[PDB]
Amino acid sequence: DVAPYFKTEPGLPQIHLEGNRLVLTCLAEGSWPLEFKWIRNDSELTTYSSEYKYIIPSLQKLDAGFYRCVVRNRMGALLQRKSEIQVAYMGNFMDTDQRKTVSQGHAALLNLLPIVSCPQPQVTWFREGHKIIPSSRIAITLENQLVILATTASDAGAYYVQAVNEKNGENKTSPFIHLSVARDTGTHEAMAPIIVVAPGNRSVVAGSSETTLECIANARPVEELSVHWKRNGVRLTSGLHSYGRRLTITNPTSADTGMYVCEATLRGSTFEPARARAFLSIIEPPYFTAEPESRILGEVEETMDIPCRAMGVPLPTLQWYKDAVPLSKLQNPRYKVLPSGGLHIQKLSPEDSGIFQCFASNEGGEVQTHTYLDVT
Repeated sequence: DVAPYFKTEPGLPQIHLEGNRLVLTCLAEGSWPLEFKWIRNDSELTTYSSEYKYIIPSLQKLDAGFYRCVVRNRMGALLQRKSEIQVAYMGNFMDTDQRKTVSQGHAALLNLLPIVSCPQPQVTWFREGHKIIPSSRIAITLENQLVILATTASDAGAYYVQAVNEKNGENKTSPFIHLSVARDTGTHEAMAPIIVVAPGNRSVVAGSSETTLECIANARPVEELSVHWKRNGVRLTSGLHSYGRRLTITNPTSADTGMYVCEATLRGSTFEPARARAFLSIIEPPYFTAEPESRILGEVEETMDIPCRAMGVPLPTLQWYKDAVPLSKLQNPRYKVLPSGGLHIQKLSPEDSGIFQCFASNEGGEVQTHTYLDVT
């Protein structure tokens, strides 16, 4: 009379190479007979058997997904926490050149040519065999876009990238972006600061090691451009990188949350500074504030309340299962999920015996609790 339980749990996401072997194991204990089956995303890959492992001899791209095992015995069935399986690959660039024109003095934003890859590739920008290096007038964004500030006639040319997949070592060369610069054939005058890449908003899971905001401005003469960051009106003097364009917040906590301001100034000018706001927030993963007892006894025809309550930021959503089947699919009229969390069962039936499982989740993660209900 021991309900199934897991001896071990799956851990962090894993990236695997195409062509490699994947082994998943479902290690559980409990009364005889323990049987197992496997799920990927929301499809069952196998039917119940005594086999406790799932093996893919040679991984392909669309083996990537979320894998769960289910363990059952005569008492009920229990759904395991998900394993996230990612498969490394690198596609090809389209073999067609692009064209782009920019008016002199304005920033040229050159996007990374489209390529599908897991993980995202490391990128190097080139023109005519020479690497394009970040500088006071050249920025490469966190999403590997090339930004040329205060463009001059000399910036015209054929730009391309070499992309490398860090996990499988593959490298690809893109076609060209042919950048034309339309010259200003008048006297060059100062150009006011303008934000060309704004930092936007950022949400991080509590405990994160670092997060980085990015703000890129144009002005002319670009040598007189300054980009600074402010927090509560005061200029920040830590976490600064890339000519003021990046602000790294290390081990962000609740003290760090709220608004940050990027401010771009043209020195020697009386232009108003350009400003952009960024908001940092923290996701707090779910935790239970109420779990049911591990075992509950009910009498037939009576009612049953199975508690489940969880906290987190944002407030976690709860999902119930009975014997590894979601209540949303069972559509049992007698099972009432209470908005605040618990499950209320009207008129207990012998069929209600089994394992009830409550999952709590938000963007920061998922936790689970369960009970074995014995109806007599």
